Amino acid sequence: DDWAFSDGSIYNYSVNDYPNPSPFWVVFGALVGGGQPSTVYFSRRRGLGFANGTSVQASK
Amino acid sequence: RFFGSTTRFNSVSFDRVVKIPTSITTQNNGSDPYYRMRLYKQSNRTGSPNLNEVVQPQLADDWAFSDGSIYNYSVNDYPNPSPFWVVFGALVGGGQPSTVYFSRRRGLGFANGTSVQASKIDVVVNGVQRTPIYTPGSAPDSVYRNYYTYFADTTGAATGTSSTSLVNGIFFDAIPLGLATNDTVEASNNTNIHIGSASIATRYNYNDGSYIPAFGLGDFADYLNGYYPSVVTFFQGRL
Repeated sequence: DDWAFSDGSIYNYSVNDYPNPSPFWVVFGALVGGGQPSTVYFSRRRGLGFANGTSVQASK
Repeated sequence: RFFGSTTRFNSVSFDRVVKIPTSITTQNNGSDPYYRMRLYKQSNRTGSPNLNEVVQPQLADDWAFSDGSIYNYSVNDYPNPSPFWVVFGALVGGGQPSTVYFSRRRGLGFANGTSVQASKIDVVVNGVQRTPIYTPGSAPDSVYRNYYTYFADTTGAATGTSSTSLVNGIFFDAIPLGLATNDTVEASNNTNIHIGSASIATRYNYNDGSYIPAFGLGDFADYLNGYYPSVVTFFQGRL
């Protein structure tokens, strides 16, 4: 259930090993038990830029 | 262009041949003295993360440059060097894939192909200026996204040890290794020569006499002898 950003390479856990972040690949810490494929759902936050790069009230 | 990673398989003997990422192989200039790389098995420098470069690779931690062919050890066998492939001496035990981390040293050429003092180079990553590292293991060595400076010629390479050391390239081999794949790096020479006396050697911070980075202008204008462009125009959205 643990994930991080990766650059398409495999990450094996170590006390001094860290994944290389990249916005195109996600690396998981371990395989899901049972050996069967599962579904990963991606939900993204999208920016608006209504106020010339500044914030606006949520009611607007 | 400074830090990358790749998957090294450990199943069959041919899996000892590993391709360098394309972003790491660029600007090699036919293996110029500034084309230097160092391999790591971990993302930190703590512990034993070093992958040793040797002539005849023996162990799984020993590597050499290869031309995409397999290398089998012999007392009279040597790998054929090439800047695009890395060959390892043996497979990592367990048969599971591992990660090979590529860290490249990139040359600057600020002084018309000659060296400049290490205090004259300012590196900005993601809009924030970073502190150079001179003595390994010091206080700025444990901070992420910090850099070392070095000099390279046909007789070898030397890493900058002080602010007065003559260096012409940079790399990012700190205790935290490397950068994010989309990190932006801007290395600038802040030497305020051939300019007015009211100028300052600091980056633009809404000041007067600060410097604006010109990416690649020094490859054509001689910033050491003072040869600078004299005619400017605009054409098709290009200066």
